[PDB]
Amino acid sequence: ELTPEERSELKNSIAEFHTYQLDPGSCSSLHAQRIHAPPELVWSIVRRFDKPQTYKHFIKSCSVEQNFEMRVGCTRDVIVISGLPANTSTERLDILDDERRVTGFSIIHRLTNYKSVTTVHRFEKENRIWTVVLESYVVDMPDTRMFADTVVKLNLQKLATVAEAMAR
Amino acid sequence: SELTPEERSELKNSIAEFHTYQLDPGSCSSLHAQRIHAPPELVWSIVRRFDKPQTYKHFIKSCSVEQNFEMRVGCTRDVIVISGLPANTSTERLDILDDERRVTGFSIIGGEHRLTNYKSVTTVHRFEKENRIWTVVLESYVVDMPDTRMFADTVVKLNLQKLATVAEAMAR
Ligand SMILES: CC1=C[C@@H](OCC#Cc2ccc(C)cc2)CC(C)(C)[C@@]1(O)/C=C/C(C)=C\C(=O)O
Ligand SMILES: CC1=C[C@@H](OCC#Cc2ccc(C)cc2)CC(C)(C)[C@@]1(O)/C=C/C(C)=C\C(=O)O
Repeated sequence: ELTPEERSELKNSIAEFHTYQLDPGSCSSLHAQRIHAPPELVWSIVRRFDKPQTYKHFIKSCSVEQNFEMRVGCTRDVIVISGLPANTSTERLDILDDERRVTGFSIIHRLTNYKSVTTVHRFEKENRIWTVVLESYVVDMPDTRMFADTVVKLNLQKLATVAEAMAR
Repeated sequence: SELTPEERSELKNSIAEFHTYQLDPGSCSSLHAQRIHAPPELVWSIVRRFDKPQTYKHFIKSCSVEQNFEMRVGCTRDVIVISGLPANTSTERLDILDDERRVTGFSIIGGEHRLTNYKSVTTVHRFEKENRIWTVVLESYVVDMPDTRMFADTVVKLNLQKLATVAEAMAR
C-alpha cells in the first residue's frame, strides 16, 4: 500500500484516469502496486495487449490476429486456466497512450461489462528509482468486487515479480 | 474435467461415507472431483502430508509446523498464503488421517477471514480398466455462510488441478 507522499503524487492521475461517475448496478475499485524496476520496463509489459499471460496470474494463453499490430479497437481471445468460473474472455483494447503510459481494456459470465484502466508512474528519491502501477475497474454488480480485487491484486503482484526479475 | 457415470457409480459408497453432511443453518457444503493419471499410492503420499500442503496447494507460500513434527490427528499447522488474497495466514488442525483407507481432512481454527469453521475431507480412489491405472480424488467441505461457495470452490478446484499436475509429473 502507498505511502502518504506517493498518494499525494498520484492524486491528479487518480482524478484523471481512476475516478468514475458510476451508473446504478455497477461498482468500482482502485488498486496500487509498488515495483522495484524502471517505469519503461513496467510499461513495456503493461502495454503488450497481445501477451497478457506474461504477467496475469490465471491466463493459460492468448490468441490474437495474424500479423497483429496493436491499435485501440483491436481484440484478444484469452483462454484461462482450469478451476475458475469462466473458461474464456474476449477483450477489446480501449486505450493505449505511450506518451503518458496509460492503457485499458473492456470485456465483450459473472463480471459483465468489466472495464479497467492501468497507469504507470515514475518515482525517484536519493538516486533510487522505482515504479508505481495503479489499476482501477468498473464492473456490474450481481460482493462481486472481492473476486475482481483478488484477480487484480494477484496480477499486479506477478507484474512486480516479473518486472523486478527483468530489471535485475 | 468432471467424472463419468461409471466412476460416479463406483464412488457412491465413498461419497455416502465421507462426503455427505447433515447441515446446520448458516452452513453450506460442496463436493469436487479430479481425475489424475498416476497411481493412488503417489497421490496419497502427497495428499497425506499435513506438514507440506504447499507441494500442491495453489496459494500457499509456506507452512510451519512444530519442531520434531510427527503427524497425528489433533496436530496443527500454520500456513502463510501469497499476497493478494483476502487473508494472509491460516491455523489448521488435522482431523483425520487413515492410511489404510486413504482419507484425510482438516479444520480451520482461527476465523478472521470469511471462511469461518471451514472443514474439509479428501479421499483417494484407485481405478483400473485394461491395464490402465489412474486415480480419482474427491474433496468436500462445509463452511459458514456470511456466496462463499464460489471462492472456496475456486480454491479447491485449483488445488486439485495442481495436485493432478504435480502427481502426473512425479509419475514420469
Ligand atoms: C480469472 C478471470 C475470471 C473471469 O471471471 C470469472 C471469475 C472469477 C473469479 C476470480 C477470482 C476469484 C477469487 C473468484 C472468481 C474473467 C477473466 C477475464 C477470464 C479473469 O481472468 C478475470 C480477469 C480480471 C478480473 C482482470 C484482468 O485480467 O486484468
Ligand atoms: C486461499 C485461501 C484464502 C483465504 O480466504 C479465501 C476466501 C474467501 C472469500 C469468501 C467470500 C467471498 C465473497 C470472497 C472470498 C482463506 C485461506 C484459509 C487462507 C485459503 O488458504 C483458503 C483455503 C481453502 C478454502 C481450502 C484448502 O486449502 O484446501
